[PDB]
Amino acid sequence: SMQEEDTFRELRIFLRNVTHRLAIDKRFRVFTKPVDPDEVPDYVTVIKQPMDLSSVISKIDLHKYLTVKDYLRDIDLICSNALEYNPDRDPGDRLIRHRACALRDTAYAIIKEELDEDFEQLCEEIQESR
Ligand SMILES: CC(=O)c1nc(NC(=O)[C@@H](C)N)sc1-c1cccc(N)c1
Repeated sequence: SMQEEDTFRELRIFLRNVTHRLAIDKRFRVFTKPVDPDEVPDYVTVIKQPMDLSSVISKIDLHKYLTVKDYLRDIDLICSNALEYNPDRDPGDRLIRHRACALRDTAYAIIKEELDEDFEQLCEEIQESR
């Protein structure tokens, strides 16, 4: 219905705003664009499902997220990919892992503070009805 399309449009506006706030944070610059195989050849051999904040924005605009949980699964994938690709004790690895955990914690904290729980529940119930 039109009432349901209005709900999903509000969800997309909310998700674009969260993603923008993550993408302008200097700590998260390494997560803003797809990893370039020219700059990192070994990446596609370790990471089977790449994800980044620019790809998240594209998926919002393709109506791929109908619930906040679907969105957080891709935020969680950005983080888990970084942890898997950077497992070593070296300072370069530890720095990326710290930033990845901060990206995940920041996204969850914004949603916990700013998303109405009844709004997320409505999105879930519309989705389960389709
Ligand atoms: C996001 C990620 O997993 C990632 N990990 C790196 N690890 C390392 O450089 C070594 C030291 N552990 S670099 C890097 C990355 C990816 C895209 C762009 C830029 N600037 C960095």
